[PDB]
Amino acid sequence: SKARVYADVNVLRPKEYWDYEALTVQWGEQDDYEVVRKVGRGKYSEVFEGINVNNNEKCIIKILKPVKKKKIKREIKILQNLCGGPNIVKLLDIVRDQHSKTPSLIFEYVNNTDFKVLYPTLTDYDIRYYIYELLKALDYCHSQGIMHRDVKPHNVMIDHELRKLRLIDWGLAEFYHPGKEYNVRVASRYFKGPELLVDLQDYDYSLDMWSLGCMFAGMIFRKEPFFYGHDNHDQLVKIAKVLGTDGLNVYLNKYRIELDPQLEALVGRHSRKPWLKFMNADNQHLVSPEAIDFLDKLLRYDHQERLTALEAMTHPYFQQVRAAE
Ligand SMILES: O=C1c2c(O)cccc2C(=O)c2c([N+](=O)[O-])ccc(O)c21
Repeated sequence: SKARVYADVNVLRPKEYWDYEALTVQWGEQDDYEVVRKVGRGKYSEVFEGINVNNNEKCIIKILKPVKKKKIKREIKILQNLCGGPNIVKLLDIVRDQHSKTPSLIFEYVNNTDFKVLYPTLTDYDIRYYIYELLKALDYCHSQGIMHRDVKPHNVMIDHELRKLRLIDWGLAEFYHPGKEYNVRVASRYFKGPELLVDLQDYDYSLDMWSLGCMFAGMIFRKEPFFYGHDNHDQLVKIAKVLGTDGLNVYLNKYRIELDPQLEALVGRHSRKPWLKFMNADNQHLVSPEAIDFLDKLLRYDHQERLTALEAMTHPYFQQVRAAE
């Protein structure tokens, strides 16, 4: 399997562009940035609102937790390659603690409101507007030969007051190379695409389109997360319970995938549950036929069937957003 778009981006660009292992970090000055307050955390890092001492400009300080040198060069290279793209967080500097050599990635300041409190207040139009903004970021990174591999609400910072969006945490991102077999242990469980759940290693940019689909479904249906599986095995079951097993079987045979006996047993046999079956008094104001058609074209078992970020942006669902632009 290969991407249906941007497949040769890294094939045509010089080795230095994607050969991140050959990167030699130009460490800046650790004293230039001061922590002001913590604002977040993850299994791989701690994030603080900071201040650039030279210009007293606010910034974001991401202190990385101990991890392999390769992974750190990877995140840095991708950040340097995407800097300046639409809605892509901007890496401003890279410093390290002299004594322990703990790395810190310095970014432009980003204002944010946790999705569990922001999302409930979004209007039908806000949702169209912000998803469109996210799609710009995804079409861009894909056009540059990179898969984010961890699209989820937590990684989409939004400054609702200024209606500004940024795609963050490129710590799991990778460069796409035709035919390469990647690690399937990426993204977050509720947003893992079927390819990751059934061990299809030669996946591509389309992976992010499933994750986006899950996020979108949660937003219009007010059911977060939309696919709530306890572990990887269960994650596929919850998915099968909605899209139906027939579609799953067509998919597995096309890619010659062997489902683990145990897992196959858990999935079972299920009919498809129409999207409208998910509409209720709490989400009726956000569910529209255009929203359903868009979502339907994203959540497909077969990754080659999903809409590309570029295709997604032209769907009539975003008509007024484009018109506004
Ligand atoms: O990784 C990031 C991150 C980044 O890579 C670039 C800019 C901002 C953030 C960020 O803000 C953030 C937060 N958080 O919301 O506090 C929580 C967990 C994270 O892993 C991050």
